[PDB]
Amino acid sequence: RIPLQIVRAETELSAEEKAFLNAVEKGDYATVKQALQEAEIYYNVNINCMDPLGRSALLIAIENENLEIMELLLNHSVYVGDALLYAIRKEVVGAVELLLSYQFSEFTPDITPIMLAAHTNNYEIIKLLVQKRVTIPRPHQIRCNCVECVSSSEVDSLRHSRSRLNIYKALASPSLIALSSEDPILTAFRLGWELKELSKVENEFKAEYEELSQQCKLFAKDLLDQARSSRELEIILNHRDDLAKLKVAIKYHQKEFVAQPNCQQLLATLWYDGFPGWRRKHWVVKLLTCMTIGFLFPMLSIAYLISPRSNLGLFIKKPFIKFICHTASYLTFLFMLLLASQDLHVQGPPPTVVEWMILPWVLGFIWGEIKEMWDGGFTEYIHDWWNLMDFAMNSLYLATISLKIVAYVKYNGSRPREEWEMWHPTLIAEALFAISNILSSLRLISLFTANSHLGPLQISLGRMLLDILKFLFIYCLVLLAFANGLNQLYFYYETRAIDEPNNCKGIRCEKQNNAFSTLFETLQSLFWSVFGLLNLYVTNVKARHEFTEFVGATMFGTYNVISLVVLLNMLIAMMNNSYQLIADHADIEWKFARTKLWMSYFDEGGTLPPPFNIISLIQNQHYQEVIRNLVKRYVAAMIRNTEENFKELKQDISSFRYEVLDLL
Amino acid sequence: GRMLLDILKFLFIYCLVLLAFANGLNQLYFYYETRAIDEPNNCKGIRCEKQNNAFSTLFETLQSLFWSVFGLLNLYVTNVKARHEFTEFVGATMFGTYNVISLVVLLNMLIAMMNNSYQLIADHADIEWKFARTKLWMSYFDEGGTLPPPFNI
Amino acid sequence: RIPLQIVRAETELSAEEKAFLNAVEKGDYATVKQALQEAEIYYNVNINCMDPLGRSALLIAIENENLEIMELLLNHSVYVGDALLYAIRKEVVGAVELLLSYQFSEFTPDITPIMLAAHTNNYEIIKLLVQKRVTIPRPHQIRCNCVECVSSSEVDSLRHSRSRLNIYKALASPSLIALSSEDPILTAFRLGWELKELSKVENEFKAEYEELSQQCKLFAKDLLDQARSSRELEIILNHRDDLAKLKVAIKYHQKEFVAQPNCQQLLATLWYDGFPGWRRKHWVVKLLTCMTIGFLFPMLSIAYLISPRSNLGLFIKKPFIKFICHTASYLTFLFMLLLASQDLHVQGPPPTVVEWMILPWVLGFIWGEIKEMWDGGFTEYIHDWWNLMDFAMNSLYLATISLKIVAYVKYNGSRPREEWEMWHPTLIAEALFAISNILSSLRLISLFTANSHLGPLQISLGRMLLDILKFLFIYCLVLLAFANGLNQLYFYYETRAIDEPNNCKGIRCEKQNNAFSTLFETLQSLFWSVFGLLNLYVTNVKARHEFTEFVGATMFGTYNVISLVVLLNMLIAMMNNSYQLIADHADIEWKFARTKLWMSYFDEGGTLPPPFNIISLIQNQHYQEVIRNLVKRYVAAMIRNTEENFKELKQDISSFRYEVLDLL
Amino acid sequence: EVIRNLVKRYVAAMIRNTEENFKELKQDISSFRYEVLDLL
Amino acid sequence: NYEIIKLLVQKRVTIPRPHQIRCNCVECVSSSEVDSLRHSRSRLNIYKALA
Ligand SMILES: CC(C)CCC[C@@H](C)[C@H]1CC[C@H]2[C@@H]3CC=C4C[C@@H](OC(=O)CCC(=O)O)CC[C@]4(C)[C@H]3CC[C@]12C
Ligand SMILES: CC(C)CCC[C@@H](C)[C@H]1CC[C@H]2[C@@H]3CC=C4C[C@@H](OC(=O)CCC(=O)O)CC[C@]4(C)[C@H]3CC[C@]12C
Ligand SMILES: [Ca+2]
Ligand SMILES: [Ca+2]
Ligand SMILES: [Zn+2]
Ligand SMILES: [Zn+2]
Ligand SMILES: [Zn+2]
Repeated sequence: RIPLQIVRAETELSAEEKAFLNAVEKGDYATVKQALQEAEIYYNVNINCMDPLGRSALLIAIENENLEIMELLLNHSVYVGDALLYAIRKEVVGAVELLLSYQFSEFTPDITPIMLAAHTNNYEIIKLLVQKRVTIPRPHQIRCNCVECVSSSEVDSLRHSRSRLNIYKALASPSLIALSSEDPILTAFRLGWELKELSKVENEFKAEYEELSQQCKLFAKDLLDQARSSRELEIILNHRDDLAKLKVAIKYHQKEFVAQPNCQQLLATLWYDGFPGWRRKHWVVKLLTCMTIGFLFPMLSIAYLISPRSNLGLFIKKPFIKFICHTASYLTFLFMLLLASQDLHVQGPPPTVVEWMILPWVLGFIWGEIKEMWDGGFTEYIHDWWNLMDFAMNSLYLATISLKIVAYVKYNGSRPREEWEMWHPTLIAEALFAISNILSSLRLISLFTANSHLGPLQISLGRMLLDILKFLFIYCLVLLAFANGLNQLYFYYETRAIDEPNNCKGIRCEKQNNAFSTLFETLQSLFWSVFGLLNLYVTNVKARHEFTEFVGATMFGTYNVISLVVLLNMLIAMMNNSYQLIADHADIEWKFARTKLWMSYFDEGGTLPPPFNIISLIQNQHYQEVIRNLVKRYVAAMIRNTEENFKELKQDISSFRYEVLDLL
Repeated sequence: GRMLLDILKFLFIYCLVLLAFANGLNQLYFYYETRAIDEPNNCKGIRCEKQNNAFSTLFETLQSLFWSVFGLLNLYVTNVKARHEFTEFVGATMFGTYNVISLVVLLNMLIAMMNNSYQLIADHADIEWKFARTKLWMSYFDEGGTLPPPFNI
Repeated sequence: RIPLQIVRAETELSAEEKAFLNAVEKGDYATVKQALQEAEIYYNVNINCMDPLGRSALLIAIENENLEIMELLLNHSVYVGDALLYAIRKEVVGAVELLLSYQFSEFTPDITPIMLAAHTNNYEIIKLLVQKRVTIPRPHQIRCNCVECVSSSEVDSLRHSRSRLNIYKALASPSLIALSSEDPILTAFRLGWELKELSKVENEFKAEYEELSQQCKLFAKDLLDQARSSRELEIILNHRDDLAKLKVAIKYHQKEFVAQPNCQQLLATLWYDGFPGWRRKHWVVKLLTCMTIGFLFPMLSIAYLISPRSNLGLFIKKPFIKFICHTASYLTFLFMLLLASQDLHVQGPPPTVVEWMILPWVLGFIWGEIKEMWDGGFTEYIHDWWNLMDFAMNSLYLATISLKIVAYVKYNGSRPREEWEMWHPTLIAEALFAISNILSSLRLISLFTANSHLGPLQISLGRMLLDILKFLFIYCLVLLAFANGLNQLYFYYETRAIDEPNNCKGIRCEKQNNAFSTLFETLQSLFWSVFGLLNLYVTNVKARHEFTEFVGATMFGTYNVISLVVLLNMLIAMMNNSYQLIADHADIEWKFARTKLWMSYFDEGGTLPPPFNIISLIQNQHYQEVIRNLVKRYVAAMIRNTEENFKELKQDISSFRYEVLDLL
Repeated sequence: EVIRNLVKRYVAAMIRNTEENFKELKQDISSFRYEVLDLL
Repeated sequence: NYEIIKLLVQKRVTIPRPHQIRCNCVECVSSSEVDSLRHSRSRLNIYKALA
């Protein structure tokens, strides 16, 4: 038998106090008034007594939305501490008004009335409290190192984090941004960015800051949604303190704001500047138009070079035409790259016709990269993540040019390639040019963003490359482990190349041999074993060491089971899970990426593709009027868009019953 | 670590099927076992350049069927010097049945098992990692074991 | 401009009729009574007038749960047709009572009050209507061919199917089975089975019959759940009209009823007859006990053979001990099968020691199979789906024995195997024995049901084999297509075996050749190409027919892309989808299969494993009392377990308001 | 005729098939309370 | 809402006809160039009403 008692005892109520609290709960005004008037004279009932749940008479009256009993208790001067917080959390406007006109707590000490109202996101109570001059303390820098911040963190790191989270919950309230904010959209953008940075910094409190940032982004998107005309939309997007605010939204990674259907419609209308009816056209018509504009890109470039002010000179400045011209230029460059591989004994030969036509494109690519670096800046250049591949391409092309020049000025004779040096400059130049061709042909992935059916796919692939990068670390660890083991076991039986059947040593011979004789060769053997191109007889030695052969073959089999069976299916499961997490947001991400791609063609700089590139207070008032209209519409829409309801209904019915019984 | 349990569950059935087919192929092929001297390079087994005697013994049959999962077992091992075409076809069809059961059925089945088991850990992955990392942190809170090897001796 | 009018016009109401209907809707009793009394004299208002929604005054009064206005309208003799159906569908007991005491329709003509009450599954109204002698028409046979059924189907196949579905919805009601049913559990079982058969037969109306059968199964499971003691449970399971009703539930595939935790507890208590505390034991203790009982299975079998009445004679009759003994016997059989492969030039040799010890096991297996066929019957034998593998094993073993006998009595000399005939009886016997060994070793899959961690897995694999069978048809179609094509292209260049390097022809040689020379060899080449064991040089001919070689290689590549890339990943997706559909029900399916496995060991027949096998009205009254208790408990539990509620609240408030205003 | 029957049946079936409800209930209760207090 | 829709259809009320999906009249292009947000919103509202 387990005895049950009250381990943490409290002060029980008397019979009269319990009767008074029950009368307050039932809403009987007459009995409560009589009890108060009698407590004034006899002092037999404590009006500030709690209940077994901790609520007092005032808290019970607030929870039941009984304004009459609330006012009756307030007129008798009951304890009122923290009652405003309970009235605000209950989201009852009349109670808040009555408390503005005049121990254990469910609210933390740092909670203030305005902060709690912002937490509740109730426009009425927030506006009530903002009518009075109320103020939220300013949060310090995300990485602030002042004496006050470190002192508060060392004294109490739980109180400090809780206070910061409460302040950022108050500031991130959509109703508190609709009011008391000069620019709600820019405030929402900055607040979302700062909350994302705090989520990055605060690891434990990450989900809350993430959801607050997402709430701010959704607030900005809904504010943009309330626009009802193109004039208002272009006033919003072009406000600067064109498309300045849209560029700011792109800077703060506001994907929901950018992917707005109206914003995307405006961007598409700007994108097809020359063609007014591109939206309603057949597939064959669009294909023929694109092919015709692409085949005429040198004519358009030359017309822009000669006279920019003409029917053909400024025709390339249109964003879609500019994109088509750049794509056609890159396609011709890749076609010449394909032609390049179509005497070969010359040591350091002069460049051929195809290479002489390739050189202008390489120079134009390098000049365009350095011009983008000089104009846009450094951070914008490194934020692209495609300028890395462009830098690799340009560096490899420059190395190819340098090695070609060196081999031309250091060699004159025509010696057959069979007796050339392994590190001959021509060979290194050819290898670097082949790698550069691979990279240049792979550079066409960035054009999948301009397509409707190839954009979300590319976004999904970019997002799934992160799971592959995560799996690559563990795969490489296992690979290094097994390579070290097999090398340690097999390096004793290394044989010279002359002893091999065809003077060939390694796994790239017809008969593979010395697969695990060195660390590098062991790494390559275990890499090629993933694809099955490593034969099983490589785990063999000429000596009759059957135990060593079996141990090596079993190491090989263990590596096969770990990589091909465990790691590969594990990576498949990882990618399968990661893809479903992008299925929903694929369209918004693609629209943001395509918006960036479109905005990249809106500038006057870089108009000519290679190789032709080497040859005012009314605004603020209009924006404020539009913002006022948007705020009104958004407040109305959000207003238009449990047991407490039934409890309020029961309280009303009981109060009406008691007053009818008293009247009759 | 949580997906290794599904692999351990699949390993039992895979090993049962492997033992079954190994016993069958051994029972069928152990009559045609040839000495190592008769082999082209005095090498007997599946680790030679020309694989031979792949199903001549239970151990060698197990290893041949293990390596057949990764495709490193050539098809001409299901051959005999005699003109027993029926026996050769029956052995090759046992081999093909084992291939279909393991590579096609069992492997995709294991993939589906791991795919289902991963989604069941997606939600609780953070809490499990935080518990494991808490244990790792508490392991370094003690005075014992302060000096790493070889300074501890 | 699109003009909008009333294409299907109706008869509009007058002002007085609309006012009367509005007074009925608002619940004002006085105005409605005055309107009725005035319509009696002046005949100015039609009391049977509809509304723009088709409802009359009586229907409006029923929908608002206004019993006073309902009775007032009934006393004035308003039209009452089909009002009982609306009162039943509304699930208002008082309205049904008032209508029992006394045009367009929302109910089909075949709907009757008792049928609609059964559809609503309302115990109160169903009992009300069953108090009166009410009757549901009997549905005919699922495959009935009488004149009435075919006549009704040919005259109106929509009315007939609807009537059948309504009748089966009425009969499958849990409340209508709680009442008016001698045995609710057996009725639920039979009804679920018949609804499943109808779902199989009625393809268009499949989901409805499936959900009705599932509802009946859940009703039976919940009736079993209401048991509160082991006595009641064993009374239910052992009722026969032991474990007779449990065997009936197993026969009707009642997986939810079988997998009941209490039923499974009783079955486990019966399963561990000898061990009372097997539930609370360590892993090592259970393992040692199982190993000890398995190593002593011949002693237990011999003790049962000599004296069944002893501490060891009847110790094997315990179900768990019997299962352990049979498993140990099969394990020893497989161990001897493994020993079997451990002079060989004898044509038709006599059996060795291992085969002489194997023969008793084979004879015992055959005798056990034929004894199961003779005892259980034919349908039960073919329902197992494992007796197919047992039949294959026994047929192959019998063929092995026959071929061994023939080779022994037809050959005496010792000729080396190299010069033996291709179809020598010894070779066929050895091949059949190897196939039999494969099948016998694969027979251990059926023992995974007895394990907790291996049972649901085996169920999932059995359920995923159906998707593989579905994919096999399309794979074989594509395989046959490409095999026919490659054969048609390549059969001209077939070369003799002597012309081959080692007198070897086919793909099983060291150098593969003639891979697509015949239909059979083409099928095998394309089969082995799935696993990559078919080399690429087989798509080559000695002649310089480069076009033919390229066309054949491209057929091969197309087949590779279709099978390995498309079909294989498609099958992976199929199995991945099919597995999640079994994840939820895996435990119940495993528990049903394990219950069947346990019940298989409850019989006296087949006690000895191979090779030792070849050497009363109180019951119904108790069951009825238990069933009455269960029905009461289930009705109470189901009773314990939208805009119409708010509409009823508003109607009550408005009626009270009007009556208060009239009184004052 | 068949289409008219179908339209009637569909309208009836669709008719047969939040805070504003509670607000309407509270409004009705408050109005009844005020009118009772005024009458008494 | 069937009741209110029928109420308003009792009076002769009329919804403007949407033009062709690929219409190229002067009115459509003028409305699209003047305000492409108001035009799309009006078309969507008309097609929500008709559907
Ligand atoms: C696929 C194999 C045969 C290699 C072919 C290389 C190129 C000829 C392909 C590869 C990627 C293709 C590009 C993928 C994406 C687009 C976007 C597309 O733009 C649109 O979708 C129209 C809508 C718009 O951009 O306004 C223009 C064609 C283009 C450049 C494609 C042109 C043809 C490209 C360059
Ligand atoms: C896995 C490789 C090495 C082949 C081994 C073959 C056998 C030695 C294995 C294969 C399947 C195993 C069986 C799988 C299932 C079970 C159920 C198990 O029963 C239980 O789970 C205890 C609970 C109960 O049955 O009451 C008894 C062991 C047994 C027969 C196992 C015994 C060992 C078996 C026969
Ligand atoms: Ca760039
Ligand atoms: Ca059987
Ligand atoms: Zn600070
Ligand atoms: Zn009939
Ligand atoms: Zn128009």
